[PDB]
Amino acid sequence: QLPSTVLDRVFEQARQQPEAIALRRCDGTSALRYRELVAEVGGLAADLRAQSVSRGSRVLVISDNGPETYLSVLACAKLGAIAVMADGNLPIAAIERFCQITDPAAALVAPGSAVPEALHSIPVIAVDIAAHSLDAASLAGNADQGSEDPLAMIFTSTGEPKAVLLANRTFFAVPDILQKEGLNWVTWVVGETTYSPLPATHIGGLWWILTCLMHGGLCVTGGENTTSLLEILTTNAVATTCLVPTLLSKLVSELKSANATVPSLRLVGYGGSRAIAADVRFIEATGVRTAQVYGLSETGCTALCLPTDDGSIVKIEAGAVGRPYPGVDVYLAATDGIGPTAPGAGPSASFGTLWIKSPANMLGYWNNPERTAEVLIDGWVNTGDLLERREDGFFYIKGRSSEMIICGGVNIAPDEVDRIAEGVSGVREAACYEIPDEEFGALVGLAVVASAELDESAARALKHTIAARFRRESEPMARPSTIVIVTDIPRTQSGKVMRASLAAAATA
Amino acid sequence: QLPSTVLDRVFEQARQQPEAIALRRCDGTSALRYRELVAEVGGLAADLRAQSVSRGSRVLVISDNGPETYLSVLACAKLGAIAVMADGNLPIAAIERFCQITDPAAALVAPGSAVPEALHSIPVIAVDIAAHSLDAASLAGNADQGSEDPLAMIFTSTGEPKAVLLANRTFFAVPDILQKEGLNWVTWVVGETTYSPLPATHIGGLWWILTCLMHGGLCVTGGENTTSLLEILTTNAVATTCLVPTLLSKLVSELKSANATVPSLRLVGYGGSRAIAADVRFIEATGVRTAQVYGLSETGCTALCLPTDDGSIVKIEAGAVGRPYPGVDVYLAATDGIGPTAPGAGPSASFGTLWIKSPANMLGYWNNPERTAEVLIDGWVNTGDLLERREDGFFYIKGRSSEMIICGGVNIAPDEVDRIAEGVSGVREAACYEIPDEEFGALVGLAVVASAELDESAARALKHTIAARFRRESEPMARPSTIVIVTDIPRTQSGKVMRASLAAAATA
Ligand SMILES: CCCCCCCCCCCC(=O)OP(=O)(O)OC[C@H]1O[C@@H](n2cnc3c(N)ncnc32)[C@H](O)[C@@H]1O
Ligand SMILES: CCCCCCCCCCCC(=O)OP(=O)(O)OC[C@H]1O[C@@H](n2cnc3c(N)ncnc32)[C@H](O)[C@@H]1O
Ligand SMILES: [Mg+2]
Ligand SMILES: [Mg+2]
Repeated sequence: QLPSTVLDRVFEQARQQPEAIALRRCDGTSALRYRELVAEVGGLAADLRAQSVSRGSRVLVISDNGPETYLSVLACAKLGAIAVMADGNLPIAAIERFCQITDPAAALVAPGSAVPEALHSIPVIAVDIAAHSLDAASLAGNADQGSEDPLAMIFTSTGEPKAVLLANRTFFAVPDILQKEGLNWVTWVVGETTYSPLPATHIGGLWWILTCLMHGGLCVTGGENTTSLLEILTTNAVATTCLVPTLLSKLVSELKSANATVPSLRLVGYGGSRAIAADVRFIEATGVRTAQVYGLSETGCTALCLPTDDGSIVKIEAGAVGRPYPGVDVYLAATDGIGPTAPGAGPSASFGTLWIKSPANMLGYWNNPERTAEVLIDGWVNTGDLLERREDGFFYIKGRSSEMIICGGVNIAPDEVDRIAEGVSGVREAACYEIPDEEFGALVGLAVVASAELDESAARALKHTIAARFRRESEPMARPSTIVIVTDIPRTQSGKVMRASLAAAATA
Repeated sequence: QLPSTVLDRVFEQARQQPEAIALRRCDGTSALRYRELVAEVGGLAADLRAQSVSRGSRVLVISDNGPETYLSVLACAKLGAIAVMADGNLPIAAIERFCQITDPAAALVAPGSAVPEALHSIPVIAVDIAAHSLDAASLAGNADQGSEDPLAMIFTSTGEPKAVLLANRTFFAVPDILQKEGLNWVTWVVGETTYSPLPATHIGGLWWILTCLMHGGLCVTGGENTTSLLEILTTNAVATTCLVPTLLSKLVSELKSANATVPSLRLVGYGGSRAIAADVRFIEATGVRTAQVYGLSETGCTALCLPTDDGSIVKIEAGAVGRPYPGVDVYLAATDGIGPTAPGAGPSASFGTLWIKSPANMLGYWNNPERTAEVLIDGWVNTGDLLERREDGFFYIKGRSSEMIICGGVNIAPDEVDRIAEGVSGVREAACYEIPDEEFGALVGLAVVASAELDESAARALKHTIAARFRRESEPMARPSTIVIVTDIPRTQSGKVMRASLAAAATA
């Protein structure tokens, strides 16, 4: 039986490999060995204790996505305090808003990114690191916390922001399931190097690093010196990383612009928005295993998973988000206002709003019982997302299918649009895709591959030429609403254009 | 030739009918005759002058939607100052945000709805009224302003708010067109009573009252004592009013709940969201003329209009928003990034993003040249809305047509859904409607008329019964996503269900 708190599971790794490096930035500064982490947690928690910060107290962790932030989280955990995750880049008014919601007892400021008015009334502690033996006095003193005790808070927006309270179990519930069931969808390897572009104030970022820390991994976060992702993954020789479809799309573009490969890369976790099947297939060709994750902050990150397997690329293109881990219960509410907690009807539908009952679910929105009671009922979380459980057992976030692009009410054949587009001089290859529209059904989006290498002006010139061509040759509604110059066009082995991969990339 | 500023046009009415009442609340307090308005404008402008408020200066008008607010606007106009419209109900952080954007020289506070930090550094003037001859010293002293000089600012949001700078011409450009062209789409009658539920910080509210003030009308605003609209319109015997589809829908419900009528009501102006053809037809049966208006804050309120006429209800149901006033130029950009200001292509399409060139258009977003240059180019405003100019000359904000409700990819017949629903015991009448969805094409929305009069519990009980019925009798995707108990179901004279009126009301 593993320890029941995040901090204890981390310290257990610190006992096995105390000299192993735990946290460091991309360049290498703010580096912490596991023994240095334990020592610094104790010191910072001692500094917090001098500011009336006790068990249950809330601490505003002004994040920098670096080692100092996750140190600050674990320092709060030592007191049994709650680490309120606040983005350092955000304007003062946002952070001032955060303080009013959470009413923190103190603030932990990690460098780096003129302070809010609320911080003038509360204690503020600066947290930074510089460049022995495993101290047993810092290993002792862990507050008697449990899996149900709150650890951190993550903010989520439609307009107004809410504070998602997360217990310790959120960060190990699913990993323990994968271990117990002997599943390989997402795996950790002790000592291996990982990187997170996702901020610590992001549910995906905070969750990922903590899971890696509890598995004794080398976690590289914060201190980005380059906009290049290919560089960081190869410079630091990472094995695993957590991405959003936009960032994975960026990486693939870099892996194409240069005949490149990240050999050290073993596993890629991706999610947050519409998956791009083209980018996933490309990186699986490299030999890297991937796993799509579906979830919310309210569900403690991942709840459904889509790991690398036969036919995976096919269903990801069809809009599959995956299927739940064993122990995570799912329910499709066909009618609004009638969930699984409603008496009578009924069994889960094959289509409807997704309700999730997971051991990683939130405790509830902080200081907001009214809204919490609309989303969290009897352990079930209303995701508010429409899903479809198809006849294969997978859940799809979009529906099938548009064979023609029906704009307004007129059926528009993609082959015709492609033909007209390809009839233009400067174009080598062209493919259109469907852009959904509530008012007009669908829109015509057009991806274009230029024969030559165009600058900013030549590309714009080609764009206006293609549009003027459609104005004359085609008719409404068969006129492209958007025309974009793309490096390449993803196709199946049958030669069929993967238009969903184009659409997903168009939004991202 | 009429005066070129709003203030001068108002004062001209104050010369014709100085004893006529200009502004008052719903109950009757804060009442101002036109001569009392002129006197109070001068005094308040004198009070502003003592706080370094000169021509071009910006004044934060903390609105209350009452007479004191519009007094404050006209007082700013006297100095040639800009009245920054700020909602009093909004939280401190919002108003603090407003001050940072506009950098005001002073603030005019009208009672009623703990002040922002920014107001501690700027002068603050309280403005309230209580209970002779037309003073010629207050009639004189109007700063030499023109139609192009800025008068007020209106804030608009996706997430972040922008300050829309509006010149004087915004408030009389279109009215002057209607007068010159001899059109009757929207008319004013001197002395008549008008009411505005829309706030002064709303573009529709501020615009409406100012137009009525310049036409010498009795303007009732602010100081709402009841939630009943039927009462206010009948108590104060108004002739005209400005509404949003939600409020018009509310009024109709009240006009049904009691066998009632607003006889004094002559004209109803409505717009802002999807028009409900059922509610419009109902109030036109009363004998009241209506006019739909399409526009943005960036276009100085209304730009297109749909007045009461033969076949109007038919096209409003089809999603028509109207057609431009003579002088207002429209352009449908078929492809994103290619507007009317783009060289080459082309003539206006019959489908695309609407660009509007109007004499009522904004001057630009305050202190934001970058975003202004993306929306306001050579006098054209990018509405960002997809419109379709059908073969009748009207512009439609939605497309035709869903004959079947295609959820996922399955064609679903409304007659079948209606039948299953009506087969339930407690239901007298039932009709479904299409709810557009980007991911699944469409959803099934269901409107239900109960045979008896149900309380809150009996209605919920009926709802769950109907849903459980569809779970068993029907199949996905033909299961209703939403089930609502409605008072009645709008039909044509042919008996056909006006399902768009149901959908529009469902969103509102
Ligand atoms: C290895 C694991 C870490 C690597 C991945 C880290 C990213 C995963 C963290 C996700 C949680 C998060 O971002 O917070 P939020 O509450 O905003 O998300 C919820 C909203 O987002 C959308 N959505 C999430 N999943 C999605 C997915 N699969 N397909 C498509 N839409 C997805 C949904 O529409 C939902 O409304
Ligand atoms: C007698 C005249 C006064 C009585 C009416 C007063 C209300 C009219 C004032 C409207 C201006 C306003 O509300 O500001 P905003 O910039 O938010 O509006 C712009 C947005 O709103 C939507 N939209 C406006 N018009 C609409 C209409 N006709 N159909 C459907 N959608 C309409 C559009 O989608 C647009 O994106
Ligand atoms: Mg997300
Ligand atoms: Mg609006």
